[PDB]
Amino acid sequence: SSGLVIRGSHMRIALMQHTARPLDPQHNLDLIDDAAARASEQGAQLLLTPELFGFGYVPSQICAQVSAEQVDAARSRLRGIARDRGIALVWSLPGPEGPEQRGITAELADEHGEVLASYQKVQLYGPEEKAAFVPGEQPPPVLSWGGRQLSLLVCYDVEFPEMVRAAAARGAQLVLVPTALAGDETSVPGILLPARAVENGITLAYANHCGPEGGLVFDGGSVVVGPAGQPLGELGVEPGLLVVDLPDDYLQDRRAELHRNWL
Amino acid sequence: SSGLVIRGSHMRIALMQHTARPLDPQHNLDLIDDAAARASEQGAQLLLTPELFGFGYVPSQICAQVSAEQVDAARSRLRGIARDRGIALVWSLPGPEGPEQRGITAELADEHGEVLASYQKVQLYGPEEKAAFVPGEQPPPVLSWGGRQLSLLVCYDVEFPEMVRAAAARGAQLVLVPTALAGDETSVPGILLPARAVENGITLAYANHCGPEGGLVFDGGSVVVGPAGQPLGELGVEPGLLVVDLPDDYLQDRRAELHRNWL
Repeated sequence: SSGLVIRGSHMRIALMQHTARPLDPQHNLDLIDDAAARASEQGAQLLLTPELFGFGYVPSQICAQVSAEQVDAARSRLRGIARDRGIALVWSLPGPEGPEQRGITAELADEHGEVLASYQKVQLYGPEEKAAFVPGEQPPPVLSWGGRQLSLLVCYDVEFPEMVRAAAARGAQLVLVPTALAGDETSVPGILLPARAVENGITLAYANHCGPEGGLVFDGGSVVVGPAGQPLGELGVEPGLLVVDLPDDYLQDRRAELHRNWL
Repeated sequence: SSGLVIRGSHMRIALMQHTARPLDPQHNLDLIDDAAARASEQGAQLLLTPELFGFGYVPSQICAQVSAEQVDAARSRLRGIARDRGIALVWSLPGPEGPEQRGITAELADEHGEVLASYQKVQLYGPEEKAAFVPGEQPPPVLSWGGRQLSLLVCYDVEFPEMVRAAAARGAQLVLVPTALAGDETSVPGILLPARAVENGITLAYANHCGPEGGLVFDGGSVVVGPAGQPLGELGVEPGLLVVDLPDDYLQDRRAELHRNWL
């Protein structure tokens, strides 16, 4: 448990790990609102929440049943949560276009409810995601917030070293990743995340669902990994609000001009 | 310890982990010859040996004192070892050009003493290596041997996901890596190697020096990691001959055409 803000840390972040109810945005957004309040009371300045949490992780049903107007309304409620609980908020909804044109996105809003960055998931996972969404085509955004450079990726993205390297090449120091990882994929948090942190010298935070949802069983295992590859904090399979204080040469040495020809 | 060749394995490899004496190729090549004999007696078909073992890991002294003729003579002795001990052999010497033009290389010779592949280290580590050698400019080779596709990288190369991805993109299934890792860099074998295996679905074998050598202290920790990221065999800090039987979709999903623009 967090404590007084520590000497030599100036950024405290929180990660929401919980089950969502498919197709029930009232319930799911109330859950994000509750977590945002609790995170703010514990002195966190940012809350990271999981992939597609607002509608639950149900790609085919989002495609078939969730309108652009319904997506927009949840987006508006989330902006309202960041503002009314006074905390930066990173969430993940379908994009704003029609059901057959939109992707999976993540957005960061500041403690005023204003969206600072939006990113569209580039690496879609499995046939259901690829059937329900259009892959993104743009590199991850990087922006100054709270004293360092933040970036966004979504779930399967982080499993490609190229995606994390793309953020780090643009200056990212802290990469925030809404996720929905099911099926006891231990190698992702256990093996891949630590390497993505070490091999770029960066911190990543990964906020998952947990528990029965939409036919799948989510792993939980939300975690913040620092540049040495070690967890600064982590959850197991139970729902929880993880709160972590962040403390105050591969990227130069890599022969990028050769690498880009060899992929 | 190895045992009878197991049902459902058809490739047994060996990794030599030992200290080298700087500037004493008679001593060091006799050590490789001894290991090659022992590996062959244990039924291994290939022996992997460490980076710059023949002259010891002493970049500045190789540059200043070791002639192209001396390098060629060690190369000839190594070819003779592969032939006379009847075992494929992967070694690492300076390249064949003059001291100011050559790089660090790795070569694979078959059990007849014929060199099948040569590769020049692309990612040089630290100011001493960059002062003593020219970086390679070519992607890692990939070739059929013993029933699968083999490739070569050297030491620091493997710490760049781009280098391993370059081999895997050309079809590599088993990547063999002469190394010289000193200074208790646990994150390399502990964190990076398992990820390089998982994120490409490949096996890597990493053969290090161990013990006091040329001013440094080598970690040992030679290891073979399989596609799930788990060690199939490993050594600690003491000298040893590691013998491992190998048993009988990131690479498709990666959006390479976007990634190459984002590095």
